[PDB]
Amino acid sequence: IAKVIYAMMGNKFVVDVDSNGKYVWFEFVLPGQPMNQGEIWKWRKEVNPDELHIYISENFSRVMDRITEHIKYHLSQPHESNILNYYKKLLKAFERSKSKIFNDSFKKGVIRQAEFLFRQRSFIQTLDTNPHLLGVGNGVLSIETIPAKLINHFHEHPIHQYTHICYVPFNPENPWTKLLLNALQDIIPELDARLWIMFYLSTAIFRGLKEALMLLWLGGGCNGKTFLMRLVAMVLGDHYASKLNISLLTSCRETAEKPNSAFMRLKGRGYGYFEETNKSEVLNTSRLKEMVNPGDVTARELNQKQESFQMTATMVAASNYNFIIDTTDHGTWRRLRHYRSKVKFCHNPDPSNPYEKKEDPRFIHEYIMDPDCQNAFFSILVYFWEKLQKEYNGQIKKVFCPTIESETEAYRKSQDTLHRFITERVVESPSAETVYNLSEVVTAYAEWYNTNINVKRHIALELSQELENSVLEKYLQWSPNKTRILKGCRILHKFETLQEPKNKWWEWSPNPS
Amino acid sequence: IAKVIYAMMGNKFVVDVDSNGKYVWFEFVLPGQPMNQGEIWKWRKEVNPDELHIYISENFSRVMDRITEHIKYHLSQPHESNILNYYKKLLKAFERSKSKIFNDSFKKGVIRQAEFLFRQRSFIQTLDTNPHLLGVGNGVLSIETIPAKLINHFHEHPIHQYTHICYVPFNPENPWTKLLLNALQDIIPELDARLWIMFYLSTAIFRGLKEALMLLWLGGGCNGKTFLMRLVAMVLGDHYASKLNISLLTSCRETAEKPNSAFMRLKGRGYGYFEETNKSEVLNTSRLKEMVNPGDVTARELNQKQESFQMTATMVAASNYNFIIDTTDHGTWRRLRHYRSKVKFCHNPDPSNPYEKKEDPRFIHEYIMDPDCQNAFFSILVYFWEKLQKEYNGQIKKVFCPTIESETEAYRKSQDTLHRFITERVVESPSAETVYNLSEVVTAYAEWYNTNINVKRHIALELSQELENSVLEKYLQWSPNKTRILKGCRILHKFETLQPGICEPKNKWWEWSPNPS
Ligand SMILES: Nc1ncnc2c1ncn2[C@@H]1O[C@H](COP(=O)(O)OP(=O)(O)O)[C@@H](O)[C@H]1O
Ligand SMILES: Nc1ncnc2c1ncn2[C@@H]1O[C@H](COP(=O)(O)OP(=O)(O)O)[C@@H](O)[C@H]1O
Ligand SMILES: [Mg+2]
Ligand SMILES: [Mg+2]
Repeated sequence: IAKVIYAMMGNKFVVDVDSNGKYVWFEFVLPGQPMNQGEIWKWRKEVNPDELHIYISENFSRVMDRITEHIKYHLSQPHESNILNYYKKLLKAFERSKSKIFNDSFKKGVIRQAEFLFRQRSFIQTLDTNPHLLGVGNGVLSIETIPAKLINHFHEHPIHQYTHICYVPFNPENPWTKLLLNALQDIIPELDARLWIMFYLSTAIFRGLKEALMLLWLGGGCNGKTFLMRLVAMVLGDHYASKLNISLLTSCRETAEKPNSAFMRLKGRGYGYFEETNKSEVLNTSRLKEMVNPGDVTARELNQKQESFQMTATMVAASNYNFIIDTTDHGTWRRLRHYRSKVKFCHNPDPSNPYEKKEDPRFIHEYIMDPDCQNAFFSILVYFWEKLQKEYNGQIKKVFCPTIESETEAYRKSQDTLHRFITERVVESPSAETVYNLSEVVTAYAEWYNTNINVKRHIALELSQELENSVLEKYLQWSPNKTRILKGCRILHKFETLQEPKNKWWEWSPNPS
Repeated sequence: IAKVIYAMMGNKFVVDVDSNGKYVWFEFVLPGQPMNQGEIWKWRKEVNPDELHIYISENFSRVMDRITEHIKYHLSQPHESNILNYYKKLLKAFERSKSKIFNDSFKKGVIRQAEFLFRQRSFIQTLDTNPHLLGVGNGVLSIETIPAKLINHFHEHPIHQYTHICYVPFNPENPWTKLLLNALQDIIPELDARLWIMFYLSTAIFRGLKEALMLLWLGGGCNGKTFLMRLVAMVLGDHYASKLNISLLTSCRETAEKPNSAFMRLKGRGYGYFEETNKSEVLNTSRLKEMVNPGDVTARELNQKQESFQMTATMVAASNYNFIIDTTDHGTWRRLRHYRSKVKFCHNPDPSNPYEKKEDPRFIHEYIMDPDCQNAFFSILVYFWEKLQKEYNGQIKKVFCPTIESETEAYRKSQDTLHRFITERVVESPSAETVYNLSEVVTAYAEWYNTNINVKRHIALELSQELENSVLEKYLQWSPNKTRILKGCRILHKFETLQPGICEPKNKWWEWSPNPS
């Protein structure tokens, strides 16, 4: 019975072994069937194949009816002494066995063996591996080709995960599309910066290898960052975007040794965002470079040791308090991007200040539950991804925007405690020679910033090595006892003295830009 | 047998799988059956369909007897040799199989087979999703339209949660309603403040998305706020309201990632209250912003996986001690409300103290249990919510209340350490200039409250531009070495010196007064 069932309807169900050694039933849903909303044309996980139960109860019974008709017809024709015994015994046995298909234990056995019959090797691990296919509420999108293609018919692609919002082609004439475009234009004024941000954010759809970079932008309390971050995260779906606590950064004590559970995220996700925190946060390579690189890392997995880490999600972090980065490595800062928001919303907008506008509480309280907004936002996102692919072939680095990386290098010029101390307390005051050794200058600097900003423990070797990588070594010889004593300066203290296109902005900006 | 049972009672049962991958049976309660108090006209969770197990053996016997009568009657009629064998064998087989419907194993198999026939996709996750339908002790309550409608017949709304408080239309003539209204009037004297707080408490009935607002209002040592806190909690019930500790509000080194079961509260709750604490406590966005905004939040089920659930519960926090807030963010101080109680009940109230009265101990606790009472209070909340919907279209921000947003802004003008420093030390004393990168100013500021007020971990980066968010930068330029040295002030120590350098309701207040109110 299991073999007949597999032969006659085996194109709709597959099974495979999970990580726990348990057989799992998967059913390919079809139109015209009871189902959850927006999961059509894709596989779903079935704890128990109810459809298979009903099918073997009904269609198989129909087949048995056909067999009974056939054997009755063969008995009808006259024959020799075989009819009185052989066909009568066969008919009696088949009539006795017909009712067996209505027994519960018999169905359990036939399904237990259909588990072996339907077993397809390499199905769990191959699910959702293709990054060019995105589960959508109307089927699945095909973005490997230009333009984007939506298929809502039969296919062989093994897609199981999905988002519950339908997809429509990008029409700029829709009311919601115009509203969203106007809001995006209002939030950030610069054309090049806005295009760069939209281009970078459009990559959340894709789940393959991406350029390793980290995006940080700050500013007014009402920058509207949360309004967007939340919209992108919710529209992209929970299965593809997740909320990451700031505790992942600023590693200390436990780091990645004591049981950690937050690391299991980003497994298949395509978007990761950091929200506003209480105040300024300090961090420097504290399990940060392992998130920046798209390579393979390892750490604690909930309650396990490790399986594998292949992260592919885009990373965005915005706040209203400046982040503290104390490093001089060129490689650490290469993979970083900084921006500053110059718009601060105000409920009393005076005409004298163009960099401010009137808030709309319902703009963040509502307009998020509306499905039309989410459809418009997929339209915008896929349009921007198509534009990026057409122009820069996926290279987010090769895009040109003057203000960006310029604000980044300006930020890199600041947030460097060494240069502040150097051209605050020693530079412009060289007409003296009182320097015991490197140790005294190291201490002066250490308790300097300790009060200048914050306190912390430090290693003297690092502070001695950085001295050569500065501008204070221009006069730094060594005695016969070496020690590399500075050959003249005055460690100052107290105060003392020295003694815009009009329209179609969203479509394209020229190649020079 | 399973198919016949489904065709015979397919309108009273549904089967769906939970998050644990096991089938769950639901039964639609009907009048005239053994049941708990107030679970009428709604589905109830059944671990095992016991009454189905007895129905399949009681009522199916009638159908089986009808079949036996039919086959016997057909046997009575004369025919050819078919009656000799076919009917006799059919009757023998049927009488053999009749006793099977009584068998325990057979019944279990029939139930396990009917599990699939009674299965209904998308039922568990759609339970209680509608926020305009509320379970009540005598059916369900609908607040989709004004006036509210009570349903006491069949319906197709998937409602499972309920409260054991019967509902009656709001009638001021009931003695308990009069007593409760008088008590509310006495507790809070101001008309507009009373209307505002009643309107805010009315939103506890709703379970959908709500405006991000927190009620943090100070009260007298003997105001009686807890009495109401317990009254509303008892009226709503356990399924819709719960008690929360103030420890979560003042976040420690632990966060949402740390395992906790208290944070799993508010899942479907429509109310949450914070009681009186021991002393004034410190808090500043310590999981306050994420508890205020109605955005989706994660769900860390202790040591289990991280789920995601929506927060839709109203929150109230009233105490006799102040709350230490150290921030200047406009956004943070825009989703909060503050009010100070002006009544301190006394057991020997002299006439010379109009803003207080006598205490009726049997009150804060008395009557609370009285069923009747409960029922009443409800009516009050339903009427007030209907009034709010009629007037302000569900916007608690759009309401006009002069006594509120003035005490709140006065409180905002307090709890700000920087202005104390500004108009205590540097203002009115500009006739000197001794500033070291403002670093000495930062140290003086820090030590100031460290001794004057309280202590904590200190950082200086946030304070570099914090001075610019004041009036101290009226003279602050930079030297050739930059360093942005303040260009005039006087650090003050010890004594030093000043060196040169509404309407009262007529008879009824629940009528809300006209639109100006
Ligand atoms: N395009 C817009 N027009 C009018 N108001 C807006 C617009 N975008 C955002 N707002 C309002 O201004 C506020 C922006 O701040 P928010 O979105 O919370 O991010 P953040 O507070 O982190 O800057 C929101 O409350 C939102 O209601
Ligand atoms: N309207 C009222 N009618 C009768 N008694 C009241 C009323 N309001 C307050 N009381 C009494 O005064 C006390 C309220 O003071 P308080 O110490 O704040 O109580 P709690 O803090 O327990 O709510 C209650 O014990 C209550 O018995
Ligand atoms: Mg925001
Ligand atoms: Mg109390």
